[PDB]
Amino acid sequence: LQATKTLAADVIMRSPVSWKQELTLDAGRSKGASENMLAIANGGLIGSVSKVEENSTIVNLLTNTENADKISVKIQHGSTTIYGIIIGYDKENDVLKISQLNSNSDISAGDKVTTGGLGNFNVADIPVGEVVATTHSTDYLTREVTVKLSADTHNVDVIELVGNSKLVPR
Repeated sequence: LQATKTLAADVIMRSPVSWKQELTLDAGRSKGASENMLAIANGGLIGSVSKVEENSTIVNLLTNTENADKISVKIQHGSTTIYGIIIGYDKENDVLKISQLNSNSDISAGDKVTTGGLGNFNVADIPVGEVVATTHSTDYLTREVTVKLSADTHNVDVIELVGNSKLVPR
């Protein structure tokens, strides 16, 4: 069970370059934007807050080639859950990349991926997408998962920021 705080704001800038995909929203700290927040559109995860200013917020999109934000995700495979982190996006195969998996459970195409709530972006259960496949599948530590995103920001002009409202989740 979870408690969240949210803030919906207009998109006022969108980067036109593939090498830094981001949006600027017309709210920030003065209206409650926080650095733990994730960003949603169309019911699903579209990015993470990368900077909060007094009256604006920059959101780093999930379609960036490399992603340093260590966004926690989890994958449901029947009755087991596998945690990992988002590490980037393959623009030529149109899939999100996840690694640092906490399990050697089987992972199958169609398995649902949601936010995990660990680390800095500590809000769980936001839809991310569905598994396409795994690669490096027999590696001791470095199995990776590719995921088809269920949401994007195409023709979206309002984004919802969401953060955990509990002081110390535990």
